[PDB]
Amino acid sequence: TCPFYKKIPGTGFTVDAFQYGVVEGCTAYFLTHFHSDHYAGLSKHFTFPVYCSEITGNLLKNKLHVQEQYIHPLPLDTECIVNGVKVVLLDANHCPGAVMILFYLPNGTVILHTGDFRADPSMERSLLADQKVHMLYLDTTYCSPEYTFPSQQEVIRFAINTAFEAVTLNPHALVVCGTYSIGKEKVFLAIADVLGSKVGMSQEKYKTLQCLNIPEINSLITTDMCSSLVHLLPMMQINFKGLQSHLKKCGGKYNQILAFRPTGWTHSNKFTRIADVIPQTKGNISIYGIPYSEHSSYLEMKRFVQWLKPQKIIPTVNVGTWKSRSTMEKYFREWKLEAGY
Ligand code: NI
Repeated sequence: TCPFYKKIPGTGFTVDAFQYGVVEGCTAYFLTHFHSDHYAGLSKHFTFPVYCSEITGNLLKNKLHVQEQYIHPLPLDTECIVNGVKVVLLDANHCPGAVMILFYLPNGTVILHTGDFRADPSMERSLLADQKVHMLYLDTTYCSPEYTFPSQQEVIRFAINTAFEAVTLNPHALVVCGTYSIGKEKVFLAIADVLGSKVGMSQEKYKTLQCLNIPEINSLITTDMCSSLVHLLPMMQINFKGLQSHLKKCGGKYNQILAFRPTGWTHSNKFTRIADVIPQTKGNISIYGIPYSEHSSYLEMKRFVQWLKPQKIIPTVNVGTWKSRSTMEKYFREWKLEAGY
């Protein structure tokens, strides 16, 4: 059964609700982004209307085989009528194709569903500037002050400089980057660009990247591993055993691996600066964990919410424990008392 925080009152609509079967009263199923916890349940046998971005639509059609007649892509930043209700999709600054959804209810209420997002000051100049929001359905993944991490630009600066130094010292080093979902493509794309290489990967991952509308993509990626000195591998293979095994396959072309594991936050964030990050090393293999986040930090979240001044907040992450729910409610009340709404 579909939980309450996935239903939009006063409409026939659900958000990210595909794992509950036929939801009673649902006339349109919205999908915020192509991450498996959110699409869980979709397939070629789905026969209800799915509303989403163009990019999410490409992924539904090619990767999950959902039939074309049930895929409804909408442009961003554009007022659209869906089953007699005005909606707008906004860029969520998460993975490719990820949106927030603004719903203008027939009774006058306005609702924002963030999906998964990384809040940014640039959102204060979207179509959100123009009117009041009564209800906010909020991505609370990192809603606690301990969750600090650097900007995505600082993280990429660290990775490019680390890779370029290593391969310039040793032209026979291979760089490897882990992946297990869409998102974080700038990590491997930026490193390959500095090195003058395409990114090599499996046929399955190439297919996924080809759905993403990235400019000039044919110039940046390839299935021919031998021509490439940046390889992508599944995240599970980013360990000493998996990487040893990979270097054997390369036919003595390389004699060293430098590997990157993009994570979210880890408790080494509570003490160390990005500058000061060090790898795990065994022999000719070094592995860097880098904190490249596609979710808001606590401070970015707090800034957004204090600017939006919603009348009510419904968290969509960390909702399963009483301690989590209580902690989140406390911070929402501090923020409201501090800013005066
Ligand atoms: Ni996500």
